[PDB]
Parts: sequence; C-alpha cells; structure tokens
Amino acid sequence: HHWGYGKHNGPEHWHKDFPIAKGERQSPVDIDTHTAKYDPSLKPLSVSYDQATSLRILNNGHAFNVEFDDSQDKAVLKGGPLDGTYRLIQFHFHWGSLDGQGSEHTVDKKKYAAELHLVHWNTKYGDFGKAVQQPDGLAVLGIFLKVGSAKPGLQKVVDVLDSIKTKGKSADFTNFDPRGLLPESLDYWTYPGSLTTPPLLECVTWIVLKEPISVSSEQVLKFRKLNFNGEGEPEELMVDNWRPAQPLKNRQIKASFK
Ligand SMILES: C[C@@]12CCC[C@H]1[C@@H]1CCc3cc(OS(N)(=O)=O)ccc3[C@H]1CC2
Ligand SMILES: [Zn+2]
Repeated sequence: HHWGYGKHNGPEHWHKDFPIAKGERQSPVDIDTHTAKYDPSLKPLSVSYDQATSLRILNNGHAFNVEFDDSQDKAVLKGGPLDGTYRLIQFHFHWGSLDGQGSEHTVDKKKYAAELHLVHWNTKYGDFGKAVQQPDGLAVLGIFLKVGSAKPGLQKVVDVLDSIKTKGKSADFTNFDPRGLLPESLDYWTYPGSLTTPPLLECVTWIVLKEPISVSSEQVLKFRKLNFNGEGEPEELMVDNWRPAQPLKNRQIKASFK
C-alpha cells in the first residue's frame, strides 16, 4: 500500500508515512500575486542549458522523468535567489484529467493545465542524494502550461511516451534540448519549500516563472494516456498527479519583477 494520487493513498494520506507533510515549508502553494513583494535585490535568473545532455526517459509510476547526465558541470541554474550553482538532473510534469486542473502551484487560485519542474542540485553538496538532505540542496524551476498553440520543443517528449506507457519502463532519450520548453520571460516568484511528492523533503528553493508556455490539446492528451500501473496490471490512467496547495505558514513569496 504505497503512496500515490488516489482516494486511498493520495495527498491527504501522505502524512502517515511522511509526517513532514504537515511541516513548516511544504509545497506547492498558492501564489497570491498582490501579496508577493517585489524584491529589487533579486538577480535575473541565469539558465545555462546550451550543453545539457539528456540520457533517458523513465515512467516512475507517478510521472515521467527526463534524466540528464550530471557528471560534469554543464546545464546549470544560478543567480536569481540562489547562492552558488545548481546542476540540472531531471525534469518532469504534473497534469490533470481535464484542462482545468493539473498544476501544483496556483496563481490567485488559478490552476493551469500542467506544470513543468526542472530539478537542479546544489553542487556544493557533491551529489543529488546528499543535496536533498540540506535546506538549500535543490532549486526547482517551475513553468506553467496552458492549452493553446503547440509547443514545438515539447513534441519529441510527447512522441516517446508510447514507449514508456507503464511504471518501470524507460527509453533512451538523448540530445533533447530543454531550452525549447522555456517561455520568453524569466520573471519569477520565489519561496522556500519542499518536494511535492513523498518523501516531501524541505530542501527546495522554488523559482516559479510568471509566463506560462502554451502546449496543444493534443500534446497534453498524450500525457493523459500514460499509466500509473505496471505492465500487466489493471490500467489506471496517469492523470491528476498534482499535490494541492499547502499552507504558506511563516513564509514570504518574493517577485523578481514590478
Ligand atoms: C529523495 C530522493 C532520493 C530518494 C527518493 C527521491 C525523491 C523521489 C521523489 C522526488 C520527487 C520530485 O518531484 S518535485 N515535484 O518535488 O520536483 C523531485 C525529486 C524527488 C526525489 C529526490 C531524491
Ligand atoms: Zn514536480
């Protein structure tokens, strides 16, 4: 009886195995745009993905992860609210059963169709596993998806999903350029939080871009054909793999822009 997104093992149950679920810096949160304060001391984000080397795509039973070779200092996030350099390890999405829901963060309670997370680890901790044990170990860049025009840079991801339908399937996925998933603007909100799935570790500086990307209805429909289950198990569509907004508690959301 492992965690997931259903009635019996979903977000409202997670605290039993992972008590930090009710902790002081849980994610996601609602971003109240009027209360978020402009912080003129924040720097522009530096997203340097020119040398990013993707390796593989994996259905892990909750989402699909596009994994990167992080053995060298290549694809890095720095600047913004961050001290030091954070290395890209994977990206993944959260999405809905319908276009009206799917994002984890919300903006004045608005839910987007999906949300992309580019996960990076602080190089001062040497590797990913050690970084998640630290309060500044990860930086996750969050990008909202709305349904409209297709995102051409997403289609290579969409087309490989047929080959990783079920939990535990992976496929080679080289030479994928994550710069094709970014909006024009790097205006962002930032706050201290957590992983949004178990083990819910409070190790993340969240950087959430204001500008959504547009993807087509057909692109997101293909996300919804994936399966939570393994091959030869009852088919459970991989939809609504988002955690709802959590209490903000004693935190401030800062804006990079006026
Ligand atoms: C803690 C860990 C090692 C043991 C288990 C591992 C978890 C699994 C769940 C998870 C979900 C995420 O999604 S998100 N949405 O927070 O970016 C991002 C990262 C991890 C990793 C990080 C590394
Ligand atoms: Zn995520």
